[PDB]
Amino acid sequence: SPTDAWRYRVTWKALGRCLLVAPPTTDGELLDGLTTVLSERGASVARLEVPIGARRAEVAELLKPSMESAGEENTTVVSLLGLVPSTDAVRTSIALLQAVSDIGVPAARVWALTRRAVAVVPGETPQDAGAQLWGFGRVAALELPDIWGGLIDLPENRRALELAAAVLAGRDGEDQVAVRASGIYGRRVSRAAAAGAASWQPSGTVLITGGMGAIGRRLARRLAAEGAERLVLTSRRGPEAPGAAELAEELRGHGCEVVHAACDVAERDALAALVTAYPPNAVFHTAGILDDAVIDTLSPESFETVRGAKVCGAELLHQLTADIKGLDAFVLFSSVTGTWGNAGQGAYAAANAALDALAERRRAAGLPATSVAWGLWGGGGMAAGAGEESLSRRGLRAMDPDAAVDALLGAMGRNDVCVTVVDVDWERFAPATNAIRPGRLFDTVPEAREALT
Repeated sequence: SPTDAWRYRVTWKALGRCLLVAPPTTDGELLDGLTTVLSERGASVARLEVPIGARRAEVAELLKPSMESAGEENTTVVSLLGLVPSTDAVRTSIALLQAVSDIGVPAARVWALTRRAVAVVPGETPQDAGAQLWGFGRVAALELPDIWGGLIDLPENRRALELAAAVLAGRDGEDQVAVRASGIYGRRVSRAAAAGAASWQPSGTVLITGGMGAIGRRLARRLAAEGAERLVLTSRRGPEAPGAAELAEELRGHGCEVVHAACDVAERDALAALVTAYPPNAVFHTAGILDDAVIDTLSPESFETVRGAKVCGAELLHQLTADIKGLDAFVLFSSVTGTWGNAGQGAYAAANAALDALAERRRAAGLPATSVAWGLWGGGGMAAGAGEESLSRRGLRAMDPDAAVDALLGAMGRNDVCVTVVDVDWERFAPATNAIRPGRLFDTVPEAREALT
Protein backbone atom coordinates (compact mmCIF):
# COMPACT_ATOMS: atom_id res chain seq x y z
CA SER A 1 0.00 0.00 0.00
CA PRO A 2 1.20 3.55 -0.80
CA THR A 3 0.16 4.64 2.69
CA ASP A 4 2.53 2.19 4.40
CA ALA A 5 5.14 4.97 4.35
CA TRP A 6 2.94 6.86 6.83
CA ARG A 7 2.87 4.13 9.47
CA TYR A 8 4.87 4.69 12.65
CA ARG A 9 4.84 3.31 16.17
CA VAL A 10 6.33 3.73 19.62
CA THR A 11 9.09 1.39 20.73
CA TRP A 12 11.47 1.31 23.67
CA LYS A 13 15.22 1.49 23.09
CA ALA A 14 17.08 0.22 26.17
CA LEU A 15 19.57 3.01 26.89
CA GLY A 16 22.10 20.46 41.91
CA ARG A 17 19.52 21.52 44.47
CA CYS A 18 16.40 19.43 43.96
CA LEU A 19 12.90 20.11 45.20
CA LEU A 20 10.76 17.00 45.64
CA VAL A 21 7.09 17.96 45.21
CA ALA A 22 4.61 15.37 46.44
CA PRO A 23 0.95 14.97 47.55
CA PRO A 24 0.12 15.17 51.29
CA THR A 25 2.12 12.33 52.85
CA THR A 26 2.21 10.33 49.62
CA ASP A 27 4.74 7.93 51.15
CA GLY A 28 7.44 8.54 53.73
CA GLU A 29 9.58 5.84 52.12
CA LEU A 30 9.69 7.14 48.55
CA LEU A 31 10.56 10.69 49.63
CA ASP A 32 13.22 9.33 51.99
CA GLY A 33 14.45 6.99 49.28
CA LEU A 34 14.74 9.68 46.58
CA THR A 35 16.43 12.19 48.88
CA THR A 36 19.21 9.68 49.56
CA VAL A 37 19.79 8.66 45.95
CA LEU A 38 19.75 12.28 44.76
CA SER A 39 22.04 13.60 47.52
CA GLU A 40 24.56 10.87 46.78
CA ARG A 41 24.83 12.69 43.45
CA GLY A 42 25.65 16.16 44.70
CA ALA A 43 22.07 17.24 45.19
CA SER A 44 20.66 19.41 47.95
CA VAL A 45 17.14 18.05 48.51
CA ALA A 46 14.19 20.02 49.92
CA ARG A 47 10.73 18.46 49.89
CA LEU A 48 7.46 20.33 49.25
CA GLU A 49 3.83 19.29 49.73
CA VAL A 50 1.18 20.12 47.13
CA PRO A 51 -2.28 18.59 47.47
CA ILE A 52 -4.04 17.07 44.46
CA GLY A 53 -6.79 19.45 43.36
CA ALA A 54 -4.55 22.48 44.05
CA ARG A 55 -4.86 25.22 41.37
CA ARG A 56 -1.97 27.13 39.75
CA ALA A 57 -2.39 30.21 41.92
CA GLU A 58 -2.22 27.99 45.01
CA VAL A 59 0.71 25.96 43.73
CA ALA A 60 2.60 29.14 42.81
CA GLU A 61 2.23 30.24 46.47
CA LEU A 62 3.65 26.94 47.74
CA LEU A 63 6.64 26.98 45.35
CA LYS A 64 7.33 30.73 45.45
CA PRO A 65 9.50 30.65 48.61
CA SER A 66 11.60 27.57 47.63
CA MET A 67 12.18 28.64 43.99
CA GLU A 68 13.42 32.13 44.75
CA SER A 69 15.66 30.63 47.42
CA ALA A 70 18.02 29.53 44.65
CA GLY A 71 18.24 32.90 42.94
CA GLU A 72 20.42 32.47 39.87
CA GLU A 73 21.12 28.85 40.78
CA ASN A 74 19.07 26.17 39.00
CA THR A 75 16.25 24.48 40.87
CA THR A 76 15.50 21.00 39.60
CA VAL A 77 11.84 20.31 40.43
CA VAL A 78 11.07 16.60 40.84
CA SER A 79 7.29 16.09 40.87
CA LEU A 80 5.72 13.03 42.45
CA LEU A 81 2.20 14.30 41.77
CA GLY A 82 1.93 11.88 38.87
CA LEU A 83 2.18 8.84 41.15
CA VAL A 84 -1.46 9.40 42.08
CA PRO A 85 -3.74 7.51 39.62
CA SER A 86 -6.27 10.26 38.96
CA THR A 87 -7.09 12.92 36.42
CA ASP A 88 -6.98 15.41 39.28
CA ALA A 89 -3.30 14.54 39.50
CA VAL A 90 -2.88 15.45 35.83
CA ARG A 91 -4.75 18.68 36.42
CA THR A 92 -2.57 19.51 39.44
CA SER A 93 0.55 18.48 37.50
CA ILE A 94 -0.30 20.90 34.71
CA ALA A 95 -0.92 23.50 37.44
CA LEU A 96 2.58 22.84 38.85
CA LEU A 97 4.25 23.52 35.51
CA GLN A 98 2.15 26.65 34.97
CA ALA A 99 3.14 27.89 38.41
CA VAL A 100 6.86 27.36 37.83
CA SER A 101 6.62 29.36 34.63
CA ASP A 102 4.69 32.09 36.45
CA ILE A 103 7.22 32.49 39.28
CA GLY A 104 9.74 33.26 36.54
CA VAL A 105 12.64 31.80 38.52
CA PRO A 106 15.70 31.79 36.20
CA ALA A 107 17.13 28.29 35.79
CA ALA A 108 14.71 25.44 36.55
CA ARG A 109 13.98 21.91 35.30
CA VAL A 110 10.66 20.17 35.83
CA TRP A 111 10.71 16.40 35.87
CA ALA A 112 7.50 14.42 36.18
CA LEU A 113 7.75 10.96 37.68
CA THR A 114 5.02 8.41 37.00
CA ARG A 115 4.27 4.71 37.34
CA ARG A 116 2.75 2.24 34.87
CA ALA A 117 2.23 5.21 32.56
CA VAL A 118 3.61 3.25 29.62
CA ALA A 119 3.86 -0.49 28.86
CA VAL A 120 7.49 -1.33 28.02
CA VAL A 121 7.66 -5.03 28.96
CA PRO A 122 5.16 -7.89 28.32
CA GLY A 123 2.31 -8.04 30.81
CA GLU A 124 2.24 -4.42 31.99
CA THR A 125 -0.34 -2.05 30.56
CA PRO A 126 -0.59 1.77 30.44
CA GLN A 127 -2.86 3.24 33.12
CA ASP A 128 -4.89 6.36 32.21
CA ALA A 129 -3.64 8.99 34.69
CA GLY A 130 0.00 8.31 33.83
CA ALA A 131 -0.54 8.10 30.06
CA GLN A 132 -2.20 11.53 30.07
CA LEU A 133 0.78 13.20 31.76
CA TRP A 134 3.25 11.81 29.24
CA GLY A 135 1.03 13.23 26.54
CA PHE A 136 1.01 16.65 28.15
CA GLY A 137 4.66 16.37 29.07
CA ARG A 138 5.71 16.23 25.40
CA VAL A 139 3.76 19.40 24.69
CA ALA A 140 5.54 21.10 27.60
CA ALA A 141 8.94 20.23 26.12
CA LEU A 142 8.08 22.13 22.94
CA GLU A 143 6.29 25.04 24.60
CA LEU A 144 8.73 25.58 27.45
CA PRO A 145 12.09 24.07 26.33
CA ASP A 146 14.11 25.96 28.94
CA ILE A 147 11.82 24.92 31.79
CA TRP A 148 10.65 21.39 31.00
CA GLY A 149 13.04 18.67 32.08
CA GLY A 150 11.48 15.31 31.30
CA LEU A 151 9.31 12.30 32.16
CA ILE A 152 10.54 9.22 34.03
CA ASP A 153 8.43 6.08 34.56
CA LEU A 154 9.15 4.18 37.77
CA PRO A 155 8.80 0.39 38.30
CA GLU A 156 6.50 0.52 41.33
CA ASN A 157 13.63 0.38 45.00
CA ARG A 158 17.41 0.53 45.48
CA ARG A 159 18.62 0.43 41.85
CA ALA A 160 15.26 1.60 40.49
CA LEU A 161 15.49 4.90 42.34
CA GLU A 162 19.19 4.91 41.46
CA LEU A 163 18.57 4.70 37.70
CA ALA A 164 15.95 7.44 38.10
CA ALA A 165 18.49 9.85 39.54
CA ALA A 166 20.83 8.99 36.69
CA VAL A 167 18.21 10.13 34.19
CA LEU A 168 17.90 13.43 36.03
CA ALA A 169 21.66 13.96 35.88
CA GLY A 170 21.95 12.32 32.48
CA ARG A 171 24.17 13.74 29.74
CA ASP A 172 21.80 12.85 26.91
CA GLY A 173 18.57 14.75 26.42
CA GLU A 174 16.53 11.68 27.27
CA ASP A 175 13.42 13.46 28.57
CA GLN A 176 11.26 10.34 28.09
CA VAL A 177 12.64 7.31 29.95
CA ALA A 178 11.14 4.23 31.60
CA VAL A 179 13.02 2.69 34.50
CA ARG A 180 12.64 -1.08 34.83
CA ALA A 181 14.54 -3.86 36.61
CA SER A 182 15.94 -4.67 33.19
CA GLY A 183 17.25 -1.11 33.12
CA ILE A 184 16.24 2.25 31.61
CA TYR A 185 14.42 2.65 28.31
CA GLY A 186 14.13 5.72 26.10
CA ARG A 187 10.97 6.33 24.07
CA ARG A 188 11.48 6.14 20.30
CA VAL A 189 9.33 6.57 17.20
CA SER A 190 10.03 3.96 14.53
CA ARG A 191 8.28 3.30 11.20
CA ALA A 192 5.77 0.52 11.73
CA ALA A 193 5.48 -2.61 9.59
CA ALA A 194 3.52 -2.58 6.33
CA ALA A 195 -0.23 -3.06 5.99
CA GLY A 196 0.04 -4.47 2.49
CA ALA A 197 -3.11 -6.06 1.08
CA ALA A 198 -4.53 -6.30 4.58
CA SER A 199 -7.91 -4.61 4.89
CA TRP A 200 -11.17 -4.68 6.81
CA GLN A 201 -14.75 -5.11 5.59
CA PRO A 202 -17.76 -3.64 7.46
CA SER A 203 -20.79 -5.82 8.35
CA GLY A 204 -23.78 -5.71 10.71
CA THR A 205 -24.42 -2.56 12.76
CA VAL A 206 -21.70 0.11 12.79
CA LEU A 207 -21.74 2.80 15.48
CA ILE A 208 -19.98 6.05 14.57
CA THR A 209 -19.64 8.91 17.03
CA GLY A 210 -19.03 12.41 15.68
CA GLY A 211 -20.77 11.19 12.55
CA MET A 212 -21.73 14.69 11.38
CA GLY A 213 -18.06 15.78 11.41
CA ALA A 214 -15.68 15.87 8.42
CA ILE A 215 -14.22 12.48 9.24
CA GLY A 216 -17.54 11.04 10.45
CA ARG A 217 -19.44 11.71 7.21
CA ARG A 218 -16.57 10.37 5.09
CA LEU A 219 -16.22 7.25 7.23
CA ALA A 220 -19.94 6.64 6.98
CA ARG A 221 -20.16 6.93 3.18
CA ARG A 222 -17.23 4.52 2.84
CA LEU A 223 -18.59 1.95 5.28
CA ALA A 224 -22.16 2.08 3.97
CA ALA A 225 -20.79 1.74 0.46
CA GLU A 226 -18.71 -1.28 1.39
CA GLY A 227 -21.07 -3.66 3.11
CA ALA A 228 -22.39 -1.97 6.23
CA GLU A 229 -25.86 -3.32 7.05
CA ARG A 230 -26.68 -0.57 9.51
CA LEU A 231 -25.07 2.70 10.49
CA VAL A 232 -25.89 4.50 13.72
CA LEU A 233 -24.57 8.05 13.79
CA THR A 234 -24.42 10.22 16.87
CA SER A 235 -23.99 13.98 16.92
CA ARG A 236 -24.48 17.04 19.14
CA ARG A 237 -27.65 18.19 17.34
CA GLY A 238 -28.74 14.75 16.18
CA PRO A 239 -30.96 14.43 13.05
CA GLU A 240 -31.65 18.16 13.23
CA ALA A 241 -27.98 18.70 12.26
CA PRO A 242 -27.12 20.43 8.96
CA GLY A 243 -27.65 18.18 5.96
CA ALA A 244 -28.41 15.37 8.44
CA ALA A 245 -31.50 14.29 6.51
CA GLU A 246 -29.76 14.67 3.16
CA LEU A 247 -26.74 12.62 4.26
CA ALA A 248 -28.83 9.73 5.66
CA GLU A 249 -30.88 9.44 2.45
CA GLU A 250 -27.75 9.09 0.31
CA LEU A 251 -26.35 6.58 2.81
CA ARG A 252 -29.48 4.38 2.63
CA GLY A 253 -29.09 4.48 -1.13
CA HIS A 254 -26.10 2.18 -0.66
CA GLY A 255 -28.54 -0.34 0.79
CA CYS A 256 -27.38 0.38 4.33
CA GLU A 257 -29.93 1.15 7.06
CA VAL A 258 -29.34 4.49 8.78
CA VAL A 259 -30.27 5.89 12.14
CA HIS A 260 -29.24 9.25 13.64
CA ALA A 261 -29.35 10.28 17.32
CA ALA A 262 -28.26 13.22 19.48
CA CYS A 263 -25.86 12.87 22.41
CA ASP A 264 -23.20 14.64 24.46
CA VAL A 265 -21.04 11.58 23.82
CA ALA A 266 -20.20 11.60 27.55
CA GLU A 267 -23.89 11.29 28.50
CA ARG A 268 -24.55 7.82 29.94
CA ASP A 269 -28.26 7.31 29.28
CA ALA A 270 -28.00 8.52 25.66
CA LEU A 271 -25.17 6.16 24.64
CA ALA A 272 -26.44 3.18 26.67
CA ALA A 273 -29.91 3.50 25.15
CA LEU A 274 -28.32 3.48 21.69
CA VAL A 275 -26.17 0.38 22.02
CA THR A 276 -29.18 -1.26 23.69
CA ALA A 277 -31.47 -0.66 20.67
CA TYR A 278 -28.70 -1.30 18.13
CA PRO A 279 -26.03 -3.71 19.39
CA PRO A 280 -22.91 -2.82 17.39
CA ASN A 281 -20.47 -5.15 15.67
CA ALA A 282 -18.09 -2.24 15.19
CA VAL A 283 -17.66 1.13 16.95
CA PHE A 284 -15.84 4.15 15.48
CA HIS A 285 -15.15 7.06 17.85
CA THR A 286 -14.43 10.22 15.87
CA ALA A 287 -16.04 12.66 18.36
CA GLY A 288 -13.97 15.46 19.82
CA ILE A 289 -13.29 19.19 19.75
CA LEU A 290 -10.68 21.52 18.31
CA ASP A 291 -8.10 22.53 20.90
CA ASP A 292 -5.53 25.30 20.68
CA ALA A 293 -4.45 26.87 23.96
CA VAL A 294 -0.87 27.22 25.18
CA ILE A 295 0.06 26.08 28.68
CA ASP A 296 0.23 29.60 30.08
CA THR A 297 -3.40 30.07 29.08
CA LEU A 298 -4.65 26.50 29.61
CA SER A 299 -7.63 26.92 31.93
CA PRO A 300 -9.09 24.01 33.91
CA GLU A 301 -12.41 24.40 32.06
CA SER A 302 -10.74 24.07 28.65
CA PHE A 303 -9.00 20.85 29.72
CA GLU A 304 -12.38 19.38 30.61
CA THR A 305 -14.09 20.61 27.50
CA VAL A 306 -11.40 18.92 25.45
CA ARG A 307 -11.44 15.55 27.17
CA GLY A 308 -15.21 15.38 27.59
CA ALA A 309 -16.16 14.15 24.12
CA LYS A 310 -12.87 12.42 23.46
CA VAL A 311 -11.87 10.68 26.69
CA CYS A 312 -15.26 10.37 28.40
CA GLY A 313 -16.83 9.19 25.15
CA ALA A 314 -14.40 6.34 24.53
CA GLU A 315 -14.45 5.28 28.17
CA LEU A 316 -18.27 5.04 28.17
CA LEU A 317 -18.28 3.04 24.93
CA HIS A 318 -15.71 0.79 26.57
CA GLN A 319 -18.07 0.07 29.49
CA LEU A 320 -21.40 -0.04 27.66
CA THR A 321 -19.97 -2.74 25.34
CA ALA A 322 -18.70 -5.11 28.03
CA ASP A 323 -21.48 -7.66 27.46
CA ILE A 324 -21.78 -7.15 23.70
CA LYS A 325 -20.14 -10.29 22.32
CA GLY A 326 -20.97 -9.34 18.74
CA LEU A 327 -18.55 -6.41 18.95
CA ASP A 328 -15.44 -7.20 16.92
CA ALA A 329 -14.19 -3.69 16.24
CA PHE A 330 -13.42 -0.77 18.56
CA VAL A 331 -11.72 2.06 16.68
CA LEU A 332 -10.48 5.19 18.38
CA PHE A 333 -9.39 8.22 16.39
CA SER A 334 -6.39 9.62 18.20
CA SER A 335 -3.99 12.37 17.14
CA VAL A 336 -0.21 12.45 16.65
CA THR A 337 -0.30 15.33 19.12
CA GLY A 338 -0.69 12.76 21.89
CA THR A 339 2.13 10.52 20.63
CA TRP A 340 4.84 12.87 19.34
CA GLY A 341 3.80 16.15 20.89
CA ASN A 342 2.85 19.58 19.56
CA ALA A 343 2.79 23.06 21.09
CA GLY A 344 -0.47 24.79 22.00
CA GLN A 345 -2.34 21.48 22.32
CA GLY A 346 -1.48 20.17 25.79
CA ALA A 347 -5.07 19.36 26.72
CA TYR A 348 -5.58 17.70 23.37
CA ALA A 349 -2.43 15.61 23.75
CA ALA A 350 -3.42 14.43 27.20
CA ALA A 351 -6.82 13.32 25.87
CA ASN A 352 -5.50 11.54 22.80
CA ALA A 353 -2.74 9.91 24.88
CA ALA A 354 -5.60 8.44 26.98
CA LEU A 355 -7.43 6.97 23.99
CA ASP A 356 -4.26 5.02 23.16
CA ALA A 357 -3.83 3.61 26.69
CA LEU A 358 -7.46 2.46 26.63
CA ALA A 359 -6.70 0.60 23.41
CA GLU A 360 -3.72 -1.15 25.03
CA ARG A 361 -5.63 -2.01 28.18
CA ARG A 362 -8.54 -3.36 26.12
CA ARG A 363 -6.58 -5.69 23.87
CA ALA A 364 -4.39 -7.08 26.65
CA ALA A 365 -7.72 -7.82 28.32
CA GLY A 366 -9.09 -9.83 25.41
CA LEU A 367 -11.30 -7.01 24.14
CA PRO A 368 -11.15 -5.67 20.54
CA ALA A 369 -9.65 -2.20 20.07
CA THR A 370 -7.50 -0.17 17.67
CA SER A 371 -6.14 3.37 18.23
CA VAL A 372 -4.76 5.46 15.36
CA ALA A 373 -2.80 8.65 16.04
CA TRP A 374 -3.70 10.65 12.95
CA GLY A 375 -1.73 13.46 11.40
CA LEU A 376 -3.26 16.35 9.45
CA TRP A 377 -6.46 15.41 7.60
CA GLY A 378 -6.96 16.39 3.98
CA GLY A 379 -9.94 17.82 2.38
CA GLY A 380 -13.16 19.75 2.83
CA GLY A 381 -14.64 20.18 6.28
CA MET A 382 -11.48 19.88 8.32
CA ALA A 383 -11.17 22.93 10.57
CA ALA A 384 -7.59 23.86 11.48
CA GLY A 385 -6.34 26.13 14.24
CA ALA A 386 -3.05 27.24 15.75
CA GLY A 387 -2.19 23.60 16.46
CA GLU A 388 -2.65 22.27 12.92
CA GLU A 389 -0.88 25.43 11.72
CA SER A 390 2.15 24.52 13.81
CA LEU A 391 2.30 20.91 12.62
CA SER A 392 2.02 22.16 9.06
CA ARG A 393 5.12 24.36 9.14
CA ARG A 394 7.07 21.71 11.03
CA GLY A 395 6.60 19.47 7.99
CA LEU A 396 3.30 17.57 8.26
CA ARG A 397 1.25 17.23 5.09
CA ALA A 398 -2.53 16.90 4.85
CA MET A 399 -3.27 13.23 4.16
CA ASP A 400 -5.85 12.47 1.47
CA PRO A 401 -9.19 11.68 3.18
CA ASP A 402 -9.68 8.47 1.17
CA ALA A 403 -6.06 7.43 1.44
CA ALA A 404 -6.36 8.07 5.19
CA VAL A 405 -9.40 5.78 5.29
CA ASP A 406 -7.48 3.09 3.38
CA ALA A 407 -4.72 3.35 5.97
CA LEU A 408 -7.39 2.81 8.62
CA LEU A 409 -8.79 -0.27 6.90
CA GLY A 410 -5.20 -1.39 6.38
CA ALA A 411 -4.29 -0.91 10.02
CA MET A 412 -7.48 -2.69 11.05
CA GLY A 413 -6.45 -5.59 8.84
CA ARG A 414 -3.09 -5.99 10.60
CA ASN A 415 -5.16 -5.81 13.78
CA ASP A 416 -2.97 -3.03 15.18
CA VAL A 417 -3.34 -1.85 18.78
CA CYS A 418 -1.71 1.57 18.36
CA VAL A 419 -0.16 3.03 15.27
CA THR A 420 0.67 6.50 14.05
CA VAL A 421 -0.50 7.18 10.52
CA VAL A 422 1.02 10.47 9.43
CA ASP A 423 2.43 12.03 6.28
CA VAL A 424 5.59 14.00 7.13
CA ASP A 425 8.37 15.79 5.25
CA TRP A 426 11.18 14.56 7.53
CA GLU A 427 13.60 16.77 5.60
CA ARG A 428 11.75 19.63 7.25
CA PHE A 429 10.46 18.12 10.49
CA ALA A 430 13.64 16.75 12.09
CA PRO A 431 15.55 20.04 11.81
CA ALA A 432 12.54 22.17 12.80
CA THR A 433 11.46 20.13 15.79
CA ASN A 434 15.08 19.96 16.90
CA ALA A 435 15.48 23.74 16.71
CA ILE A 436 12.72 24.12 19.31
CA ARG A 437 13.76 21.16 21.46
CA PRO A 438 16.67 18.72 20.85
CA GLY A 439 16.04 15.04 21.56
CA ARG A 440 16.40 11.34 20.80
CA LEU A 441 12.71 10.75 20.02
CA PHE A 442 12.92 10.77 16.22
CA ASP A 443 16.47 9.43 15.89
CA THR A 444 14.99 6.00 15.12
CA VAL A 445 13.66 7.46 11.86
CA PRO A 446 16.02 7.27 8.84
CA GLU A 447 14.78 10.36 7.01
CA ALA A 448 14.90 12.22 10.31
CA ARG A 449 18.53 11.43 11.20
CA GLU A 450 19.35 12.69 7.70
CA ALA A 451 18.13 16.28 7.84
CA LEU A 452 19.65 16.41 11.32
CA THR A 453 23.10 18.02 11.56
